[PDB]
Amino acid sequence: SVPAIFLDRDGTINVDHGYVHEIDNFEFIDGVIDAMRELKKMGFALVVVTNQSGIARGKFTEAQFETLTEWMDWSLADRDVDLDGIYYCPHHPQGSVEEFRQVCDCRKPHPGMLLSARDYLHIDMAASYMVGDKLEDMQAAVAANVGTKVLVRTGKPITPEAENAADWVLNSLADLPQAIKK
Ligand SMILES: [Zn+2]
Repeated sequence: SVPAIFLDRDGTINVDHGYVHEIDNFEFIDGVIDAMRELKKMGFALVVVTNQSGIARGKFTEAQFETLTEWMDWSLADRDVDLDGIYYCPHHPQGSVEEFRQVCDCRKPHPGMLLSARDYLHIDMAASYMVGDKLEDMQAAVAANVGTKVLVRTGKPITPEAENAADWVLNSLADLPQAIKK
């Protein structure tokens, strides 16, 4: 089995401009590509796990999401970062788009996406890390037995409740390799 870094996307990998779904509005956060490259070198699988309820809302389409996600995967590959998995949840129970209007067990704080990655990549969850900017990320992590729960400061303001549920709070994903080393 392998340890992993589970990664939210908006606010962790890219700047959260609100419902980001276009290549020209996708901005990698400073230092995160270098950090991802270092985390792979430290033995970790890298798995994106993202809630994308804007699809259920009709803020943008699944086609727009797929297009951006393919672009993002190639962009990282071209910079020597080969993501091991990419998981997303397009659902919302109040969704306007019928196809995605539902309750599910993949919408964080539900651990579904992390459990699916666990089984697909044979992940050692106790040895793994979840990195995000929201309470729901930390709650999905505790449910999935992720050993270390990490908040970053590059996304949504950290709430006391998110802080409570986290083990570590870092400035950004760029700080994670050094924090693990230490
Ligand atoms: Zn879902």
